[PDB]
Amino acid sequence: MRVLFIGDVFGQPGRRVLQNHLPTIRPQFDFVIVNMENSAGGFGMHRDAARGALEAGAGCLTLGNHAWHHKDIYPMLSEDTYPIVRPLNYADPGTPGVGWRTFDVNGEKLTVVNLLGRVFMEAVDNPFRTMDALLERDDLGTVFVDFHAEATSEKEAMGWHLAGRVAAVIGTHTHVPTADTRILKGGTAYQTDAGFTGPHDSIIGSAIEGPLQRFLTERPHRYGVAEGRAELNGVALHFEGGKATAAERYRFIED
Amino acid sequence: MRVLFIGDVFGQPGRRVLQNHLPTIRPQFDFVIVNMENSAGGFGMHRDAARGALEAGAGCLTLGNHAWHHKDIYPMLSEDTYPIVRPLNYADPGTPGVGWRTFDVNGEKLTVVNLLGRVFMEAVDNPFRTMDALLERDDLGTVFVDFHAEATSEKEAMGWHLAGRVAAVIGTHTHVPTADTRILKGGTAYQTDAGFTGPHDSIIGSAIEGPLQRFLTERPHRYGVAEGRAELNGVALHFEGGKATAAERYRFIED
Repeated sequence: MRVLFIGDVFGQPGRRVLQNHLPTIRPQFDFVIVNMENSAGGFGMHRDAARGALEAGAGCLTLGNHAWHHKDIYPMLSEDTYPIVRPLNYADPGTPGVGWRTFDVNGEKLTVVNLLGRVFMEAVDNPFRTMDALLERDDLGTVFVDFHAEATSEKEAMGWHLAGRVAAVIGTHTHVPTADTRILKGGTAYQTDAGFTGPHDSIIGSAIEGPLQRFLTERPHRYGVAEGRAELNGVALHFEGGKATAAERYRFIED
Repeated sequence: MRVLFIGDVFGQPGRRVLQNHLPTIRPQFDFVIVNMENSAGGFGMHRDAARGALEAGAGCLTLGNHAWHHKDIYPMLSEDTYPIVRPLNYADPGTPGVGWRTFDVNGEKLTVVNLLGRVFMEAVDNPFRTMDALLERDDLGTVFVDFHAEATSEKEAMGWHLAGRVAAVIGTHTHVPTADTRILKGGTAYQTDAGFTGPHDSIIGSAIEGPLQRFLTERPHRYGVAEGRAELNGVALHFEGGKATAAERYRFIED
């Protein structure tokens, strides 16, 4: 019924706000989905990351681009206990973990699936056709899709391609929340990017000095996660009978 | 002191909302900057498009990526009468038009500059250093930068790179407005993407079927400008002493 989707947790600052704030608004929701693809120092997710998240009220953990950058993801996916969803369109049959999980919110079924875009990114399986295939299952219920992609064109198409057959399509990866939050004809909440959960004053999550120096000198520079004030971006959703009846952004910036 | 920036005008739907709606809000501003890179059927700017926009109340026409897709842009730039500003970082010394224009607003000078990003785009001159060079002049007054780019990393960086020495840095080209509207320390308004002015129900401005079929079949499809309701996005700003003291998004969706 009432679910909150939280964007890309980026390193400690991201983990910090997430673990301090989420619990302050967790009661107002029935389920909470969190994208943790940058949890571990900006790349991948580590064991502490996942623990901290779940302890905070996170019901589902989605990944994406950097799903495999930290060595902890394999044992976690292997010992299948944490509610983790990684990109579904990874075609290799032997890919660890699963591309979708269905949960029991309140006697109702909620399926959270994770998808990867391809434009301006590495090539994986066709996300559009992958979805047509997952949608031919029966046990799904209210379906939530986290489309991790760069290109706005590719994100908007997934929204129209899925409108009417999914409850929501929220994009992630670019780190800046978009103001196009809407409900597409058919009852499908849509927003090109939820925005991320990390350092408020930064360059896509990195310390400002590094990237600025790369852009200027065109030579490599070492860079780490930005320090200081952190922000948390997400989307508050309201579903009924497998569709979205209300969708609005949620944003908190720590003092 | 009061200026409005309107995002990428896209085709007839875009020109329709621009021309019908601008004149009713125009009174609230001293100057209005409009990006017309997609005026001509989604690609470039033709003479009518430019005439309509100016008649509507626009004082400056910025372009970008597709600044040259319509032949009309060469004679228009050659006769140097319409207030047009094309990307500054085109290194060829013979490239038509200019990379900036300073206008007399209310006893003060307002300089509008158009810049092109390079990530996930065609290589042109370095925008960061191209700005360092422009910024060495002393007759610019209040400077406004329209950074036409794809990558959120390159946009956030240009914002940190110009904070404190430009009144505003508003990005364009991605068509979806961002919700990060902020005034960076040093008095610099910033927004990763103004959003565009064109068809509300589409894929980046194109009709939904064409691009969708491309995405699904991976085979080329003929696609054109979408029809139906048009949306108009912009940023209303308040400049004072070369600095931004107020910035808020402007959005309108026709019924």
